[PDB]
Amino acid sequence: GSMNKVKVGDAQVSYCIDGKGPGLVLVHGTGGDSETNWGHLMPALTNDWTVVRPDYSGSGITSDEGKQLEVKEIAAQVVAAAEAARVVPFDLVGFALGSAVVIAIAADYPHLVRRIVLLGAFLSSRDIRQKTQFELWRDLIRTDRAALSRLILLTGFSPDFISKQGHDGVSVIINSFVSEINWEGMARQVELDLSIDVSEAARRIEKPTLVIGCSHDHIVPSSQAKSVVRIIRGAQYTELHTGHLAHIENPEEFILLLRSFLLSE
Repeated sequence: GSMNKVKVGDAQVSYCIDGKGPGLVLVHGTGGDSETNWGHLMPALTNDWTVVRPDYSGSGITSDEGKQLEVKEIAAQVVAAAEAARVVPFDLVGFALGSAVVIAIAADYPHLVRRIVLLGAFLSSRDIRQKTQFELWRDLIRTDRAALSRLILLTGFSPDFISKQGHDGVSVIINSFVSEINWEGMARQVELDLSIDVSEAARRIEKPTLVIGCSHDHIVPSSQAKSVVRIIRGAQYTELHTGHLAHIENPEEFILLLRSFLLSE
């Protein structure tokens, strides 16, 4: 594999390339990065795709000048990494905020994109539940990151999954959030969660689209994913019985959906 960089305006965009085959671009969500969201899946992907994992502003070792985020700029970062990796045309997979970024890329760069998969997806955080939630996340990043780390555990994984991890396993998860999240970057990403609205982009998409909702999702409730499906022409819906962090809780079922939707003729 390789770690690489591409300059995109004021940003030095870090991205991973691994594998061989047609292009698969994986786009992380809020507070996530290429490693924490996808690293554990890699052995099950890299024999079928050339997998490209960019870290957009606020995540990983990607560097920039600290400006407030804009979805078009973030989309351009992902696209620059994919083009530098020479994986055009590619399939796109987005998680949560990264699903809104993938909706922007599929709408505005149609010639680069074959099929898309949107996990834990939303169009905006206009809904009162989401506005309340991400304003709470904003506040806790500023005042109490230990509290937010426990909030994300409790709202981001299914109860039964947490129980299965035990004391030691939950301690690792919590400690990894506290010690490995780029908190200032995550703060910028939460502000984008609050302001983003890719509804108009979604109406412009002309690509095969799979939207994966999560039955227990208490960060991006599955009603949000169903709203994405209604606006994207021909989009298909499927559900994983997990909390928000489906790709962590049920990596195998997630990989099987990617294969079903993307490796099919």
